Amino acid sequence: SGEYPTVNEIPVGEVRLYQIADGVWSHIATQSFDGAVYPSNGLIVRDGDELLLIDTAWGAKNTAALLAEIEKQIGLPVTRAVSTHFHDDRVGGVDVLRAAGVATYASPSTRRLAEAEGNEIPTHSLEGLSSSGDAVRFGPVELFYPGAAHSTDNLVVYVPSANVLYGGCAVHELSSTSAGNVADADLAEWPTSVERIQKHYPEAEVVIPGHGLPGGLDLLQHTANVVKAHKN
Ligand SMILES: CC(C)c1cccc2c(-c3ccc(C[S@@](C)(N)O)c(F)c3)c(C(=O)O)[nH]c12
Ligand SMILES: [Zn+2]
Ligand SMILES: [Zn+2]
Repeated sequence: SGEYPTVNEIPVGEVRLYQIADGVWSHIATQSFDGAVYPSNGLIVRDGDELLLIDTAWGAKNTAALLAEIEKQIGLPVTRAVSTHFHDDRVGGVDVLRAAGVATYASPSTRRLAEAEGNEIPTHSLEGLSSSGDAVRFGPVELFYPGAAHSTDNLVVYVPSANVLYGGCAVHELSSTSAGNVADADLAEWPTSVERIQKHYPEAEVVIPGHGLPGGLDLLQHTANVVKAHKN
């Protein structure tokens, strides 16, 4: 009822949306992995009379539920989606999106990693993002490659109209003490990549992590701290 959704408020198999700013929502869904249940976020950005989706809802049925929730709550068509790295919480559901007519996009690095992992593969390659510090425009957002962090391919997304920074899985929520699933991370480079984010987007007003609650700029330094505590 207005608080940021968690697993305890999302009915089984459903998705919730949360209004972040004018024309900006996050989407929240729950999934089980290796016997534990996790929340995950994505983003929705209004693009005139269409919508841009960032990240799937972590699985085929969750992503179908996401599309239905969007139609119920917003009622504008999702025409494009970007996945911000190759893990299932970002691409699992891309087949559902594609079959619904959504054009799906990711960097070439994410596409290669997804294919090699056996994960669903976005259709279209996003060039211009292969070097740390690169940025490109995509509809109403900027896509930025900060360098290796949670994964070597992770992208962040900035919504300039609202000063919303969607960090994806390179950014952790404030309540975290641990650094999440680091199987594919570069813990040594992650703080440098976070520093690049901080330098590029110093006016961000909302920071959204890939899992957990949004907050402010503090999420960036906090993420560096938790990653360093893990590495130690
Ligand atoms: C490879 C993908 C599909 C995957 C599977 C299972 C879990 C994760 C996580 C993850 C794990 C723990 C926390 C809470 S803590 C931060 N306190 O450690 C968490 F927030 C996330 C992440 C992630 O970190 O993105 N990915 C996961
Ligand atoms: Zn991941
Ligand atoms: Zn993640």
